[PDB]
Amino acid sequence: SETERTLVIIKPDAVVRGLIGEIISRFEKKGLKIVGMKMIWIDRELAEKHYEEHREKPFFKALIDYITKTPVVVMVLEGRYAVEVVRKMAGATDPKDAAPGTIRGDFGLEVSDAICNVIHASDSKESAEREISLFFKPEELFEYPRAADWFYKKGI
Amino acid sequence: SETERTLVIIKPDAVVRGLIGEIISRFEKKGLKIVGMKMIWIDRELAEKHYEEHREKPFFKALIDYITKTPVVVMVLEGRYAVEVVRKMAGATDPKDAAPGTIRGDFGLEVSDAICNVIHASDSKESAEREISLFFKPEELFEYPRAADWFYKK
Amino acid sequence: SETERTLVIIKPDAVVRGLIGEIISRFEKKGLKIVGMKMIWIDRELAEKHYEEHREKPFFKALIDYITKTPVVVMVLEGRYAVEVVRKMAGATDPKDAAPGTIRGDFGLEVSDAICNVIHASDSKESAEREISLFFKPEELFEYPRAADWFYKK
Amino acid sequence: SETERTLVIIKPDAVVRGLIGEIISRFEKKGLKIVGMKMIWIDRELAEKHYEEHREKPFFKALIDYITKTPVVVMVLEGRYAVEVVRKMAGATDPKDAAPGTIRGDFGLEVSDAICNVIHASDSKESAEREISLFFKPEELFEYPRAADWFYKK
Amino acid sequence: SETERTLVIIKPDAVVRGLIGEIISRFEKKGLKIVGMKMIWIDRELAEKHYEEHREKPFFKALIDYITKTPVVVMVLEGRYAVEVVRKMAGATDPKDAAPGTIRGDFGLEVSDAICNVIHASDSKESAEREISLFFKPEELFEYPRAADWFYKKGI
Amino acid sequence: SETERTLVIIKPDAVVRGLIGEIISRFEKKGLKIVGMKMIWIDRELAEKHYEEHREKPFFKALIDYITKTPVVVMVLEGRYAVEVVRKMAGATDPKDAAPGTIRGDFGLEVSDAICNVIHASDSKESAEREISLFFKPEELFEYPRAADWFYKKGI
Ligand SMILES: Nc1ncnc2c1ncn2[C@@H]1O[C@H](COP(=O)(O)OP(=O)(O)O)[C@@H](O)[C@H]1O
Ligand SMILES: Nc1ncnc2c1ncn2[C@@H]1O[C@H](COP(=O)(O)OP(=O)(O)O)[C@@H](O)[C@H]1O
Ligand SMILES: Nc1ncnc2c1ncn2[C@@H]1O[C@H](COP(=O)(O)OP(=O)(O)O)[C@@H](O)[C@H]1O
Ligand SMILES: [Cl-]
Ligand SMILES: [Cl-]
Ligand SMILES: [Cl-]
Ligand SMILES: [Cl-]
Ligand SMILES: [Cl-]
Ligand SMILES: [Cl-]
Ligand SMILES: [Cl-]
Ligand SMILES: [Cl-]
Ligand SMILES: [Cl-]
Ligand SMILES: [Cl-]
Ligand SMILES: [Cl-]
Ligand SMILES: [Cl-]
Ligand SMILES: [Mg+2]
Ligand SMILES: [Mg+2]
Ligand SMILES: [Mg+2]
Repeated sequence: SETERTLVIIKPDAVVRGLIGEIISRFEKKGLKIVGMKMIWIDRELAEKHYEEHREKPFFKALIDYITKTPVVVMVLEGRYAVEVVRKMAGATDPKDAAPGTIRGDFGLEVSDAICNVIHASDSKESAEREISLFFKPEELFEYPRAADWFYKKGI
Repeated sequence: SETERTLVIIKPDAVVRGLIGEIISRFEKKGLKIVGMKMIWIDRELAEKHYEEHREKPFFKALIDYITKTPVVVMVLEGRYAVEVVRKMAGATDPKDAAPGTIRGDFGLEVSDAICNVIHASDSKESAEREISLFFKPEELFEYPRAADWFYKK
Repeated sequence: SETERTLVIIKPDAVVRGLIGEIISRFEKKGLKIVGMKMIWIDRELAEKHYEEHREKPFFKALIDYITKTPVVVMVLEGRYAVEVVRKMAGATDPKDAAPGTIRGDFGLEVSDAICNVIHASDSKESAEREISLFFKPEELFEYPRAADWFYKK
Repeated sequence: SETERTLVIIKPDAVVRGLIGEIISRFEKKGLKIVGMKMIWIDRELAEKHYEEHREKPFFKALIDYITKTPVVVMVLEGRYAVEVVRKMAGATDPKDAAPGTIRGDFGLEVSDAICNVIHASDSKESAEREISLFFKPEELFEYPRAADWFYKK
Repeated sequence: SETERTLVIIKPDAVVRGLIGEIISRFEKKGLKIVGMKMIWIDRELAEKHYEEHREKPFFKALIDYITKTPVVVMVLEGRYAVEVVRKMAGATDPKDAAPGTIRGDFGLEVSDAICNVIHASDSKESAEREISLFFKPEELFEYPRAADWFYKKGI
Repeated sequence: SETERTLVIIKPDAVVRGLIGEIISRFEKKGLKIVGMKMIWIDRELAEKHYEEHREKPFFKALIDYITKTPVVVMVLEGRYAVEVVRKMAGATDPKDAAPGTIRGDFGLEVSDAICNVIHASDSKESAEREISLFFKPEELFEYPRAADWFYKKGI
């Protein structure tokens, strides 16, 4: 199955700037399905867990202050090769490097002690699975049809 | 006290058509704050609690089927006179009657045995209170600053 | 029978300014279905047939010149109460009078010897029938499903 | 003489929130012409001249603080009945009262000790004249063709 | 003359999803001129003719079912180097590979038995001429000025 | 300081086509700050000064006629690495080559005797300084906070 799920976090800079809907519309427009979503306020413990791979890096602390600065919207996107697709849609990590057309390329630039880059997107299928489990319980993820789902069915 | 909170439900028809982001952006652009939000799939019991006032109407059952058809996004919006403002933004109950510019006016039209109208909005501060308590726990509602909040203070 | 068809003409002024896509998207977003559509250049004879009701008005000639000025896009839209809905979406005949949110309200203003107002919309089911027969053959009108058609059925 | 000019001020609240381009595009899309425009920071003396009619109102001081809070974009728009049209596009003075579709309706809501409403628009041809003379010299206003100007001539 | 014409087909997935206007707006915004356009329902015979170059390929049949699934909107775009430009605007054949900013990059992803990719765009000047002739008669293509045409005239 | 200022000129083709607001919105959306802006009608003398580096090139004259054809909107953009960022946002000099997503990629294509390309963007920090000084007096450039400025402050 080419169908997979990735985790997206609309970071504090996007929420504060009122970019939630515009970010969501890009995924819906692409044809990606939102199977799970909710606004939460990430606490230090969960933040460090999500970014446990950066535990031993200089910028770590700035990154924690950042993702926990205000509530965020975490969501699970479902679709064909969603992980690489959503990663492509996100753009380069540093928004100034992200190309015009991507989420970071159009909405990101300014930074604090952390490289504020609009959203988070699972980098691999493996990370996707770990991160989705860290923010969502099975009961929060749903299976339902989007309008055009019928159109793509593999013949008879 | 002009700042109030209202409960909005992005109904199954909007979720299916991929209109969640567009509806949300209208509120963010208005200056309204999202203090709570989550995708959930409402069951008949909860749906009937939310729509209690319509239990004696002919269209009740079709309304419950409709609101429970697929997942929805329930959210709480905060801002100056949020309740009447969101209701103003929503438009007439029957999409064909909603004026261009409103959410129901621009996105709604087609119906089933229920009058599909994109979103739900609390009709009073009292109703919003009741509706928010049905879908959220205080721990799911947040107090934080939006970018321009400082511009209006003092 | 709430499903009806209406004839819309994206007038020369909209075609020239590159507003075809924006006008079409408003209908698609409303939930209306495009069952027919083609770019054509109307000649005086056909233009006068379409505008028969105005043959005795002072602005008739300028209206024919206007509608035949450049190519236009004629199209048929299908949906619940399509006729009154599209008319609602269009707005007042004179763009300066059309409310913000409507197509004439947002895109129209400037005029010539004719009141240039972006698009034309049938004013009744009877008129739509007549107007569609003027521009299309049954073979140019289609019956097919739009993505969310299933959501409203049964 | 239907072509007129009106003075619009994109107020501090719109400049701060990054709404300058969106407000301008609404006018360009309507068919209105920008014949003058510049970002400036109004001082109390000039602000009070612009708002002379309100010197005896309770909210005067807060209005001057507001309009002089940060830089603004003052601009002159030209077009058929520009004054009433822009006022129509702006919407009710109090954003909560402005209808969806209007600039104040879509972008305004929150207030301070002043009713923050995104933009200012001359209320008459006479007022526009006065207001334009306050912010521009004839050398800052231009006469040039917009892309579709030819479509409406002759 | 740098001015040329290419054929664009807003495939069934775009029509069904209500993306006709948004696709048209991108070309109009670019400055391209629509000289011909119409909604038709492509029959097997015409579809196989249009895609006669893929006649001897595996995916052929899936492609035919696809382009003939529902009505489509065929249109002729005119403008400076329109063929390469419109091809660039379209994005990579498989939507998941198309870059954010292109038509396939923003609107395409999911596939059926066919690689559903929003629109069709002539790949060469030669193909453009053959395809335009296959869908449009000379009487359906017009010559008229767009608003800003006067602005680009080559001095006196 | 990563913070810098670049000069942008919304050329005559953009003004005539009513693209001023859409071009401005892209920079505001990116997070760039407009510290100076005004509509002017560039005279030959100032135009040749701005493009003094192309004085000894063939296309020079066409370029002058172009930028002075109608009023333009000149503005000063402020933000982190604004010069390279705005240059990236602009796209390739010839609009047909600019990628979908950039300003020239989405709005530019047709040309006159000059390669009409929507806007001008300082190519270097050095050019930025010379050009900004050529169109703006210190009194026309302001320092004020944008809504989200507080969010990016470097911790305590
Ligand atoms: N007459 C009706 N027939 C079928 N469904 C209806 C009817 N009236 C309302 N509905 C549905 O029930 C919902 C709630 O009804 P009501 O509260 O009266 O409208 P509103 O959502 O504007 O407050 C409506 O939004 C619509 O989804
Ligand atoms: N008084 C007028 N002077 C010039 N042109 C007019 C006038 N009234 C209407 N028109 C033009 O004739 C068209 C058809 O007229 P009418 O059917 O009355 O308006 P509508 O298009 O809203 O149904 C109008 O859309 C406009 O293009
Ligand atoms: N009652 C009020 N209290 C505070 N501020 C107000 C009040 N009324 C108006 N204002 C502010 O003063 C501005 C000018 O007032 P007025 O001219 O009456 O409204 P308008 O801008 O719609 O012409 C309003 O746009 C708003 O910014
Ligand atoms: Cl990138
Ligand atoms: Cl869908
Ligand atoms: Cl309404
Ligand atoms: Cl804000
Ligand atoms: Cl109206
Ligand atoms: Cl649909
Ligand atoms: Cl209003
Ligand atoms: Cl124009
Ligand atoms: Cl690509
Ligand atoms: Cl044009
Ligand atoms: Cl580029
Ligand atoms: Cl900001
Ligand atoms: Mg109710
Ligand atoms: Mg009529
Ligand atoms: Mg006033």
